[PDB]
Amino acid sequence: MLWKKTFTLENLNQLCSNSAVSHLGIEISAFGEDWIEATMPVDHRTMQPFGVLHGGVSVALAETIGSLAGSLCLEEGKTVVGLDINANHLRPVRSGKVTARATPINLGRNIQVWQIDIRTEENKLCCVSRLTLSVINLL
Amino acid sequence: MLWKKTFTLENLNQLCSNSAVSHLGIEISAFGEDWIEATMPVDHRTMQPFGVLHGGVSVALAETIGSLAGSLCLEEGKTVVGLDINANHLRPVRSGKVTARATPINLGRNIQVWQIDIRTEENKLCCVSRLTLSVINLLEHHHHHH
Amino acid sequence: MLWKKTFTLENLNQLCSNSAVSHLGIEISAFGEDWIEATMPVDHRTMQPFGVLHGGVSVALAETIGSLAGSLCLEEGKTVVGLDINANHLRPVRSGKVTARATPINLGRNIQVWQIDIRTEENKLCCVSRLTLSVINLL
Amino acid sequence: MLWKKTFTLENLNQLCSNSAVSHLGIEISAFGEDWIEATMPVDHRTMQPFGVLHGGVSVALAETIGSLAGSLCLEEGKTVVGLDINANHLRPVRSGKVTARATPINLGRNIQVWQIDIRTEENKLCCVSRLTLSVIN
Repeated sequence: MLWKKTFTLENLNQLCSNSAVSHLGIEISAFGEDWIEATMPVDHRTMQPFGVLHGGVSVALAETIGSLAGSLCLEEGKTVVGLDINANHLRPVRSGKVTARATPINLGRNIQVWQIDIRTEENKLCCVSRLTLSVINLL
Repeated sequence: MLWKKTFTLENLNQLCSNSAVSHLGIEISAFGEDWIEATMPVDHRTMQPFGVLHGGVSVALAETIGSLAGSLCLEEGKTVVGLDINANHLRPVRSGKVTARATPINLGRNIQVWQIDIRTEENKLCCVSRLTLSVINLLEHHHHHH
Repeated sequence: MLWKKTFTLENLNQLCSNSAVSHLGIEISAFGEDWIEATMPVDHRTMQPFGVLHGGVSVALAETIGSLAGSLCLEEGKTVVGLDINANHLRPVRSGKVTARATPINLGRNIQVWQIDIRTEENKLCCVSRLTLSVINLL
Repeated sequence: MLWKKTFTLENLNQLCSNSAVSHLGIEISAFGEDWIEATMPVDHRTMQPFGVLHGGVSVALAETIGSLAGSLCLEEGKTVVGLDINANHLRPVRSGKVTARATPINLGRNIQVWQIDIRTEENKLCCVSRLTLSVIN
């Protein structure tokens, strides 16, 4: 597969425990040959005071799954550091959970670029984001 | 002065209770004639699994203060909706709380562009972000959405 | 289809004459039901001093085709205004022409979001861009 | 002072000659201890078909001056490569020339982040951009 490291969803969620990731109710939910997803509930933990998904939190989810995906595409001795991220919020979301799928745009020796698209339970696109990661050698 | 809506930090923080804002420990902390700030602690609620501030959460803070700021620059009957945001993470933060200050770049009739810079308690720049907002006429929006 | 305005590639290139578009040798080259492309040569008009395609000019191409695509998706009497754009440069390009394809992410009543991917003659992705547009009534 | 390399404006314009930069009429126009500027005309070479400055071309100018500034902040033997760039177009510009000023946000050993604000001849902000660069040998 695209991944260079071995892993399990159980282990990834264990790794993300007791942090902002688990605090937001984010869960690494599934993965394929060249994509990985995380879900996040749409509730008082992730909504703006007026009842809709908080766009800033949608970006937090995007950076989470994209950075995780990036790290899984590196051998031991190397990791990724988030350089920058951007996102367009396309529509309001007020219930259920959203699903963010991270897919690679380009994985180079020094820089990785990831695409993260977030959809509602109705499979409607609510946010599109791009993440730029720096590949560092733990030397 | 920039503001077109009256407000108090007490009421704003009350309004933000039971939301993603309060959940992250974010507090609207100060304001001036043309800027407003929000603080956020660096702890289990906002850190990555390895002890440093989560970059995504930093953007969550930036969108929070930038959007609030924009809504306060409009008269009753109008509000804002976040269109897009971008940010560069400049350095890791491992303790204390960070302060995000939102300042206007351009406040147009249909679009607002805001600058949000986040600094550590050491006054060091850890994140820079730009937020684009759509100005919505509530009356018009209702008539076309209901 | 996706388009709401009637058009021919000939007329679109005519529309772009004597502007930054023709000055950069950009040509509106092809279109499908939900995508439109423009090509641009990699030469002294578009290269960096060191012999590779100028990244800033790639963005110019992206904004050009994305903005054109957006206006063609609106009824007559309406057009678009570019609000913001971002892009990641993935690899250097030294020769040939690049092709930028614009496809919609979300087309709303007041805002449009477009995806623009630029490829080399070898069909390798050299730039990915996202453009946000404001829809305006010329009246 | 930010600059690690020695140069004159004439050198910089010579460096950018016979490229997209000179093709767009861009001229490195002035510099200070921690900032550098480039101007660009608003004419048929840089306008959209409807008479206003082409937003994409504004980004071209932004990347040009920001990338140049970044390389000048490095020791001899080192340069930069543009990783990504973003920009918000704030208002239409229909005449004269615009001036883009690049100022640093953060200069690291491997990555540099630059702010580039573009103003009209009336000193009105028409575009704001941020550029991310990678430092290479």
